[PDB]
Amino acid sequence: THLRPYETLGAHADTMDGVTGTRFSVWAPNARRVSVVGQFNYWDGRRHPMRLRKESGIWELFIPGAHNGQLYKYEMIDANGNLRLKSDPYAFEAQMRPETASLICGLPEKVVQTEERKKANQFDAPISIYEVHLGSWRRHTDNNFWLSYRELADQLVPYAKWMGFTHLELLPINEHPFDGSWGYQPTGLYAPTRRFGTRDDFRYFIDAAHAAGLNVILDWVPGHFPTDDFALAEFDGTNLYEHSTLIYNYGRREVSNFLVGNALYWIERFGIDALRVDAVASMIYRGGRENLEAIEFLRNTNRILGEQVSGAVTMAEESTDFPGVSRPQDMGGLGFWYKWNLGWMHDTLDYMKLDPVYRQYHHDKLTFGILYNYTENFVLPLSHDEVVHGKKSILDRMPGDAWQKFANLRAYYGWMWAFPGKKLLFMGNEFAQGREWNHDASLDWHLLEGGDNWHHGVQRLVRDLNLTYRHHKAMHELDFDPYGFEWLVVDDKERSVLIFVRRDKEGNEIIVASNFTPVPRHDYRFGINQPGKWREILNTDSMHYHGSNAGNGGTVHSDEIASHGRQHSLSLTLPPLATIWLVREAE
Repeated sequence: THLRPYETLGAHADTMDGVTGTRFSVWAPNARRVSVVGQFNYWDGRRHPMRLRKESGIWELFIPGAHNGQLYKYEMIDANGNLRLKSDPYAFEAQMRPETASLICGLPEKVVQTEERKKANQFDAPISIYEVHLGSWRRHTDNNFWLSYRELADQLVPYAKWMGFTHLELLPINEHPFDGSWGYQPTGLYAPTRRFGTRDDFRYFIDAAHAAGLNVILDWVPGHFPTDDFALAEFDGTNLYEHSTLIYNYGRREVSNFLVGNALYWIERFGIDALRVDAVASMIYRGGRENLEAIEFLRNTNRILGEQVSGAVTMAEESTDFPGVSRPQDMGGLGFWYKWNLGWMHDTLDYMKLDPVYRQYHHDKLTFGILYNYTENFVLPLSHDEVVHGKKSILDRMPGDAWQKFANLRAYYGWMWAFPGKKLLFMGNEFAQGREWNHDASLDWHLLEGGDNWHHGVQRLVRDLNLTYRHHKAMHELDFDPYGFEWLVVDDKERSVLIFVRRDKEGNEIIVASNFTPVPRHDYRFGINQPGKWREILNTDSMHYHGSNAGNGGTVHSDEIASHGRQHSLSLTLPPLATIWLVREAE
């Protein structure tokens, strides 16, 4: 039960032979006197003293007439004689602002993983993630109030579903004190933020997401140690959870049990399908420089969180290029199923910013990603971190006038959805919000008001990308197998045209062609592998999406004309600032 401390620690309802109440448990080994304060005790630690246990440093005391709903805390004297109040680190629901108090309640029943939810996480499944920050996706009209978990369930889920995303990724719902930290500075690792309702309201939200066919990825912050409200620092009087700014002591058994246990809690008690660790670099460093303790924690978490609940997966964002981040432990280390391709994002965004005319000298920004795509199982991401603090919105990075800005954006999205790697896109990007993300406001849905505009067209493209991406195995079955990708034209630098093929296990391929200048290319010939009839299945230049509606009109047959070292080629019209996808038509 070291794996599941939360199943015995904290506050749970019991029965001392006909007598019911809730049993408390806290791990403050040193301490020096610890009592249960709360509504039940009229808040008097001088009435319910807990009985220690040196064998496990765990204190405990059963209290009859101590039912759920009752608020409470802990009263103790530091191992150094200091009187203090502590919020149960294993609080499953907490009262943040109001003086900070834990809430008695059970453990959410228990969610069994379905065969379908597991399969959605697999390396050969189409995985398109909609990243959201629950306190700023949408706000109530006049009030400017937060939607609840129930409302979000009624609105965010169906929306994510309709838009074609396979996963919903929530920035930290950990109970945290400041909106502005986005949830990466917690105070309650086991309690869903109260800003949107109850822990049961939240459970409902995940349930709703699954009933809609969506897997939920929860941002997990085992790398951010509580730095607020003296939440975890110098517990029991001494550096209980952290080392002697502040950082966890992953070496300390119980501390690791707390974290590993918390990752098991979310998945089993709430049904979460995946956990994502951020800033793994800051965990593995700051081995000469390597915090070999944390590096060992992650490996174990993934090993355990791989034996205990197979089906769930883990992903991580690692700034440096730590080797094998998403590779087997019995080799590289860490062992995350997936890793965020920050490098790809930096290269492709650096390229889209370029003046179309200068893109011939940085062609390598789009072709490089391929050389190291087989080193990690990547997730191409366009997240919240890239549209804040002056980085701008993705749309604003695009060059040129209106039409050109959107066309660049759409062409980019077209490239992203076809490039090797799963996909992740933060809320607001789908409808090309112009302003940077503001966690303190709604998402500017106003741009999508009255009259079809460019924003509607971009939103229309994202959905089409998602639905086309899924459906065709070629675009998502072999992301991690070199057989799934091959260049048709990797060197047309002077015209900024790049063509490549995607291939599934069956050997069926889909042609991907991108033109990165506003110059339309007609009769553009290139070698192909499977001659016959080819038809566009996606064209970001479509009048739909507000493009100039240029392209190839329903079915172009290849010719036996050598090109690009190949026998047989196509010769197509490559729309300006746009990418198209073609599929072969059986005869």
